[PDB]
Amino acid sequence: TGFNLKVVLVSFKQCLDEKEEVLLDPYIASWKGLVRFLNSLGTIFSFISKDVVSKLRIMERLRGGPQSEHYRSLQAMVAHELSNRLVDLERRSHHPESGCRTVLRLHRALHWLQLFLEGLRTSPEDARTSALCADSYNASLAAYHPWVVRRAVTVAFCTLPTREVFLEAMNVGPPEQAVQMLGEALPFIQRVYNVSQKLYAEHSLLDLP
Ligand SMILES: CCCCCCCCCCCCC/C=C/[C@@H](O)[C@H](COP(=O)(O)O)NC(C)=O
Repeated sequence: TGFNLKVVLVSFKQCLDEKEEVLLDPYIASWKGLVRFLNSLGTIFSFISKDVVSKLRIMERLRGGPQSEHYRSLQAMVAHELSNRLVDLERRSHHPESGCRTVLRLHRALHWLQLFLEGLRTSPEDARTSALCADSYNASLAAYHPWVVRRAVTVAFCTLPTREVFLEAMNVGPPEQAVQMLGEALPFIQRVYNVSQKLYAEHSLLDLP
């Protein structure tokens, strides 16, 4: 029953080393956990997250390929792809699937997840899970999606259960306990997101095609 979300959220701890580099292996591992979380929410969430599975595979290929060492961290990846002109900076052509542009999309998606869970964490007892999901989507990831894609994604929101059931489905006790867990574990995702955001901002990569 439900999903062991705490393990996945806490795994984001492993994504940052002492130098605050975002390590790609744990990043991919944590994201695979998030995909299993999404799968547990139902077929529509599996459907809309196919994009994320595809991008994780792209990153696994790069990390297993000849230049694997250069994808050890997002920092190493950026240095390697920029200096070797392996990133399409203006229009997608010769490197439509660079690690840089690919991780960018994973990162934007991560923001939705963290905003959704944080809204959930602080929600009143009467809040609807569907509204928390839509609101966090439209605040965040929707900005990068064409209106028609937003409509397709939105189909998913009404399939979510009540707040109580959704919280209990995290397998850590009643809603107030699940709330405690999110308070503990969310900071791990937020730190990874912030470090990643600043890295991309620093190199003017936030709008890669
Ligand atoms: C339960 C509430 C929170 C859910 C978190 C959802 C995370 C999964 C990601 C949702 C993906 C949306 C559909 C993909 C759209 C793509 O066109 C887009 C752009 O990638 P592309 O330029 O087409 O390769 N990718 C993203 C992640 O925005």
